[PDB]
Amino acid sequence: ESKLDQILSSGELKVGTTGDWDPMAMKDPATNKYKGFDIDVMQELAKDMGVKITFVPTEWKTIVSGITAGRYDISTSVTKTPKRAEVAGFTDSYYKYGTVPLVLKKNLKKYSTWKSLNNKDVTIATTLGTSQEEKAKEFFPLSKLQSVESPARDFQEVLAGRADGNITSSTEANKLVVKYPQLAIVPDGEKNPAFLAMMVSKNDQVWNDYVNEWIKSKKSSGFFNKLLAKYNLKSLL
Repeated sequence: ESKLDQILSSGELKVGTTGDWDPMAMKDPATNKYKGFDIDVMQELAKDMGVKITFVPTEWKTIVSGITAGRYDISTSVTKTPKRAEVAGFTDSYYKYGTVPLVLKKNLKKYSTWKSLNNKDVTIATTLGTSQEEKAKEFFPLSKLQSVESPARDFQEVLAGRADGNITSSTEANKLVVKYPQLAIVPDGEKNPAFLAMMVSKNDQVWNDYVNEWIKSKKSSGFFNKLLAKYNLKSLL
């Protein structure tokens, strides 16, 4: 009666997801169906296990507690953090991201490094009161901050010329440079590397191990490379 055996014996995998993250897990507002990277991962897992999926909705503020309370067997992707790992189990990670700077292309050679952006002659846009803004103060302590109030977005300041650069996740940046092809990522590496993984209960260790082995097998078979590419996701190495 391991959680693994429970899933297998009942024919049912319960998956917690927020359904609000393009392209990882999106609930289509019309069809009610889920789609996205994580959904594909889960549908592959369930297929391989011979079980059906029950999607359990959750929100960002509650997705951790839903694991800990046993509302679902596994979550879709979330950032692995130490404080979460105190209360929830994580699978192996299959996507790595970090924080990167965006500038206008016209300014890419001028602002080719993190150091170039930490200067009293540089303006960094941020969103007031966010953790991202605290990070900007850490990375660019000499720079002027153009701190805009939500829901104004940092990157719009850069597009407008009211700031020289902003910072965001590589994930979001990779979307942004497609949507706004006047933007570029500063090619000087990523800060604060972080990992996406699935949560499982800390009490469901065999299930954790099962999923870890499955992920390793899917890495080797090229399944995750396929999916990454399908969603234009560029995992850091």
